[PDB]
Amino acid sequence: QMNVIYIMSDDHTSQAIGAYGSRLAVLNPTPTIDELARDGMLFENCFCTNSISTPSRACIMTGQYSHRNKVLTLDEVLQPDQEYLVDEFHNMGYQTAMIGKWHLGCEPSHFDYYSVFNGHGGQGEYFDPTFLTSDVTDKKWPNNQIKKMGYSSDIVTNLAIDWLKNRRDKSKPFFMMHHYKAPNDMFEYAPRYEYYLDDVEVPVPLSLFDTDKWGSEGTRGKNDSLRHFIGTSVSSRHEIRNYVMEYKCNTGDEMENTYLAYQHYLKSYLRCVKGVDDNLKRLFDYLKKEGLWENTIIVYTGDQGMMLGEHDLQDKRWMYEESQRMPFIVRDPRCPYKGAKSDLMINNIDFAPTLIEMVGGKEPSYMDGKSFASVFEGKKPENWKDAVYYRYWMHMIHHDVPAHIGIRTENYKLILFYGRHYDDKRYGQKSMSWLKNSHKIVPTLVSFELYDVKNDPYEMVNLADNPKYAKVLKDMKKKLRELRKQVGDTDEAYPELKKVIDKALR
Ligand SMILES: O=S(=O)(O)OC[C@@H]1O[C@@H](O[C@H]2[C@@H](O)[C@@H](CO)O[C@@H](O[C@H]3[C@@H](O)[C@H](O)[C@H](O[C@@H]4[C@@H](O)[C@H](O)O[C@H](CO)[C@@H]4O)O[C@H]3COS(=O)(=O)O)[C@@H]2O)[C@@H](O)[C@H](O)[C@@H]1O
Ligand code: NA
Repeated sequence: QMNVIYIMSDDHTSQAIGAYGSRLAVLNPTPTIDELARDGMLFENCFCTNSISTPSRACIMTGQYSHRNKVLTLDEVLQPDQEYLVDEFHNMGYQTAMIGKWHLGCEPSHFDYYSVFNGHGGQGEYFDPTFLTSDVTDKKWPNNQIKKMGYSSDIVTNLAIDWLKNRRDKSKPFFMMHHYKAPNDMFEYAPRYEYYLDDVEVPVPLSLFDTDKWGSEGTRGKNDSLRHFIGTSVSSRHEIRNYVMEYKCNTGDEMENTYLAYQHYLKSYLRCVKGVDDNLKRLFDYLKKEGLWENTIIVYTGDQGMMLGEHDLQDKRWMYEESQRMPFIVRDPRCPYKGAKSDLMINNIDFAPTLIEMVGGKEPSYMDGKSFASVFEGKKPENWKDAVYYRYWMHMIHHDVPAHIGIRTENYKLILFYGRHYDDKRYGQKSMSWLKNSHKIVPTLVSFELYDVKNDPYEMVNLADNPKYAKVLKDMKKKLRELRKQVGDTDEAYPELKKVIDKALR
């Protein structure tokens, strides 16, 4: 029976992995992960269904869409009763371990062992983190706390290794979720990486300085009336929260300021990536010397992508390619296609069924996702989807990103910005509640964006208003509407949203 280690890093986006060949690949940002890929399978078209941490982690644990599992935003929590992935591995006879960032709000009580970040509401701290652990038994969760000194990524690795070495019943297979809190948003990298990339310019995306054909009234207002209101930015564009502000650039030329903020942003981020890649080398070295390399399935992914200055955007939440796509790599020592790529359209909701089937189980029938385990034996799964659904619910909060739904096929992406919050109490409250002068949560404009992702992979050119694409628009609207129905995301419980979205979809 196969062991499993599911490795997931916070906000580690596909641009920031060498094997995915972005403009950043020339920097060799992840040699260890690229090596994993060279001896594994790399998935080109893996998409988050809702790109923030807690909802994506709920989708992963439950195999269900946000609207089914009900963890819509960062404001909602999982129930322990919903820890279905770990329940399914328990039921197959595995010992189970949860290591690192949990961020699901409830106790990981369905695990045999856990040791998870508790500080700053589940995000944990980059230095001297505290953890909650099933080993502290004289206190009840969430007060069963320990503290460790030093850099968080190194400690996370140490927790996994210590469990493997001293705690696991070596007579049983194990299933472990190993979640790094880096690189995250903070980007508080370890001091040993201080001069990593000091002498190199990070490739800059053209879209950081040119957004001429991108977006729509839903993301910019009419004639850019909302250009300083929607979408936190790298440049000074966003009037409340941007990296020119945060990094205090003041050269006298705003374009220069944007450039320097991009450079600091990216260098800090990539130093955090480098910490994770180095720690992965430690982990894999241990697994190999312990005799576990050839009987352990290894997954490496990130909970969602992240905008690294593309279109002068930051963070995630958007359904734009860099935020929607998750890097996803699987090394199954049994799989013979080593260093292979798969273009299958998959979602984070498909992770649990696939893993379960990979070890001999059956894809759970109460899950929304399905198992593509057959790809590792060289067969496309039966009747598999050729398009993915996306919905971001958390209207405006934190980063002034409007709520939207969307469909992405192999050729086109259609986004519908509906600009509403599902809890109308929120209207009028601050989007960024720690800021005296925050914008307020208000309804934004309704609009469509259409991208040819085959010919315009960087989503530079919104096509929705080009008469040459009217039929395409029509077809994609039909598909969006039908997909929304197939997945049961029809908004009966939120009639305001239902009215707006149904009207927009003709
Ligand atoms: O998807 S992720 O990868 O997890 O990234 C999401 C994240 O979202 C925003 O940051 C918020 C995020 O970390 C969230 C937890 O999921 O926590 C929010 O901060 C809250 C608390 O954790 C903080 O401690 C702080 O509140 C305390 C406050 O409770 C106390 O009264 O006083 C304290 C004094 O130090 C402090 O004010 O702030 C709250 C804010 O909560 S709220 O925004 O929901 O109303 C994080 O802000 C993004 O900003 C981030 O970039 C990232 O996208
Ligand atoms: Na994240």
